[PDB]
Amino acid sequence: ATFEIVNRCSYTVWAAASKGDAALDAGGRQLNSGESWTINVEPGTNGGKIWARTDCYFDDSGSGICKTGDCGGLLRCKRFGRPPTTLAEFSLNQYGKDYIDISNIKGFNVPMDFSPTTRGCRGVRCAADIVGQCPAKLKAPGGGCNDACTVFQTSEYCCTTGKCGPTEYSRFFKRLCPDAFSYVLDKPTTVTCPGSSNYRVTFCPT
Repeated sequence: ATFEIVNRCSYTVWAAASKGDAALDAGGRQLNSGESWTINVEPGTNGGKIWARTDCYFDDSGSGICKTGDCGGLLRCKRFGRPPTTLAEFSLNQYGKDYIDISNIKGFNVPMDFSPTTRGCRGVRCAADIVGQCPAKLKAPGGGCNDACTVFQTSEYCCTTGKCGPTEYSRFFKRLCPDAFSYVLDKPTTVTCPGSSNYRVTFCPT
């Protein structure tokens, strides 16, 4: 499948794409304001994620640090990024269907639209100013709004027992972005698309 990743933000972001144990395509790239990056994702990929990283510094070897979404200090991510990270999530060619969603389960750093470029399904978006409205205890110094599991590490926020309910903190994310996952057992906002669709991820869509 083809993913076009577009940075419509006024600031530079460093895009990342991984399935947890391996990079997707090159795994990461700098995107200046307005730049687009097209990647190819193998059919059948399960558990892929795309996210943005902010305020990164890398040397010529591709090693460095980012203030949000850092993936072990690499430009080309092999692993998932450190919260807070707005997440575009996808599983492709799962019994004939693609499944896509946006998640705030690992916090929020950059607004995002995740839409198909082929026919047969709708897109999803979380573009509210979650960082500006972020509750005081969830504000990340480096930027962004952490999820409550990352901050407090309780069984209820992290849903460790498989049983958990919504919380004051999850409800904040859900109020501003109803179409993104706000906690592990949230009512699914997953979108079902035809198998082998193509997609565009836009940062700062508005």
